[PDB]
Amino acid sequence: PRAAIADIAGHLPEQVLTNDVLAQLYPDWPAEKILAKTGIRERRIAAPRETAADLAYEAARKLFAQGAVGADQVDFVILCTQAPDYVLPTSACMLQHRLGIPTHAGALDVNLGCSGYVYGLSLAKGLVETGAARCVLLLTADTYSKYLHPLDKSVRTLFGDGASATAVIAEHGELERIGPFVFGTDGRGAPNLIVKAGLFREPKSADSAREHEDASGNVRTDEHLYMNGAEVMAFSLAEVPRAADRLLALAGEPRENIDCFVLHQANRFMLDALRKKMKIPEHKFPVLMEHCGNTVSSTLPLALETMRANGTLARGMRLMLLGFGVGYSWAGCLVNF
Amino acid sequence: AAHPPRAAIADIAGHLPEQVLTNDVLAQLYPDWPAEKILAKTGIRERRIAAPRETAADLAYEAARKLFAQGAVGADQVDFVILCTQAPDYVLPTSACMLQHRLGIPTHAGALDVNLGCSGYVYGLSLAKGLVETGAARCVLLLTADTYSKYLHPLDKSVRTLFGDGASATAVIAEHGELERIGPFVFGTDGRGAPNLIVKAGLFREPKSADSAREHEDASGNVRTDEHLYMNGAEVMAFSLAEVPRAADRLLALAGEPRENIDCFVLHQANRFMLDALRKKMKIPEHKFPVLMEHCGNTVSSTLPLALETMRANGTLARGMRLMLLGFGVGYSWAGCLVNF
Repeated sequence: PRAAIADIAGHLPEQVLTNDVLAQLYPDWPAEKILAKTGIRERRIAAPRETAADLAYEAARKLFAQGAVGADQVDFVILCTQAPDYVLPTSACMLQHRLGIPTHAGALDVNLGCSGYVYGLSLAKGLVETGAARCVLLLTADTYSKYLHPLDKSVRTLFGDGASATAVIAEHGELERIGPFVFGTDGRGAPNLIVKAGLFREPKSADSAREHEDASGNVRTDEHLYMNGAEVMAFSLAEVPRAADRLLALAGEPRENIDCFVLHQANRFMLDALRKKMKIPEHKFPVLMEHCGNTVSSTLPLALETMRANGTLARGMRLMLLGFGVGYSWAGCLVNF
Repeated sequence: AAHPPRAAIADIAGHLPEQVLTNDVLAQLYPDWPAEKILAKTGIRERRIAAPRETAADLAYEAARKLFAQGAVGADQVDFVILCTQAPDYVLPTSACMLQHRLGIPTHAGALDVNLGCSGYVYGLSLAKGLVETGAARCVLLLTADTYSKYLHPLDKSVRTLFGDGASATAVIAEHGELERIGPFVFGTDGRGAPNLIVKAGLFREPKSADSAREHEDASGNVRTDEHLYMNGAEVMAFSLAEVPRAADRLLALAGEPRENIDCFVLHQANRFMLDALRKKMKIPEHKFPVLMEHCGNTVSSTLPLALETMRANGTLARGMRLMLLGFGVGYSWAGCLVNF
């Protein structure tokens, strides 16, 4: 049995964070400058008590209307998120019931960020190709908005909330539909993208709530996300092209045979810099986050969904998916869609 | 000619923290619960407790160190890390990413955390088998670690007599042979069980509030707040008696495996009362049904690997033995698999 991506559905929340609203709040960053630097026109923001699991539920509901998978067919749920409902129970467990998925389905949460979709795909494929599941519902959902400091311009210009639902199912055929994979993990990158306080390394205290303004005027606490953009970019340029070359070597595949290199949609500056260093033509390199921003684990499936809708992704197309970010963590895989 | 890669358990190592919470100390804290009564009801004499700033990942780190010291695998061979925990270091980044680095594991290793509880090990095994047998990894380091102690209310007798902290490291490697060494699996999830085993407040569904810090006393005189673990023992027990025997039956049927061919039924080591009820309902003989948590208590995802480690230490687990592993708990979530050790 060969694992294949059967179908994808995305969901973005209602509230829009526009560049014009960010410009009102940050004088030094007008709409044209934010767009110039990031390529992001707007991000969607989850309602105040709307969680990542809620966005994933909506994504799954949308998926289940499309004609490839429904609740009754799901026999494993993987929720990739970095904003779960509880420390316990597992958010995927409640999504199982909420979606009407059968009680004989597996369910678990995975904590990864912008690498999470590719990793999720490797788990789903492992489950399908070992006969542990015939239909893995891979969910990604994030609400980074809930831990961005209001005066942290660097992250509020980038991050949007969102979710996706992908069905990975047992198919039969001669071609590998998902894989092979290359993985990466480098925990030295931890301090460059981190919410330091609020779980078990550092519980919340008087100190963790203490605000602190950086060189660029960005205010933060240990309870909010800290992103070292310069470090993350350095990491990305160092590791992603490397992983792409290694993945091609692993697969015995010339780079000309790849129809599309779909990268985690970090922002237009990062993607341009990666595209240039990777020598990939723009027509093989979608940049599709203008209206949703960086949705963390959902960037890839949202991109793929858009590509299907706009006619640029069709069955039999040879893709490279590349996810990279917080951890540090990164992963790539080939897909024969 | 050549045999496909088979995921097998190369080795297991456990780590428990230093501090011991004994029945005698519990009997001082809860005057109406003498040591002998705690023992009769739970079959647990001691639990280990993580130091105040020691996290589950820290415990996992030491389990992994001990595993490499046992010599079946080394850090340099690890190409994937799965940490199963419900007390991670941060909301982000992933605690597995930091363990990768701390353990000196190569950066081409995959790493991720899984949130599950007492079902976690069997689920973990399914993921590790998936990675190994699809060729995505040759040596998956499956870590379990929990520090439930950190969210037990001091006056919640029900949970404090049960739970211990701990971790384990399992090396799941590619063997090559005729026998499926890990699998098949049966899975279960039932989110209706959510309210019966839960830490309500502190993450994104219910942020901490004035009310979540308010203590309340329940029907049994146990005190907690919504920021602490709530466990409805009655419901969890009823769930366990309903699903675990069904899961076991379902698994054997799926595997075409007669019940008699299982050498050992290794169940999540919830406590003696639960395990006794399950053994009797499942009609399994005592010698095929280890109860091995007297000195560590219920260590959540680590119950199974710690039990397996103990069986190896005392010579009741050997290569070639046919096991059923059953994990079941918070979620609700449960899972079973067969193992040819």
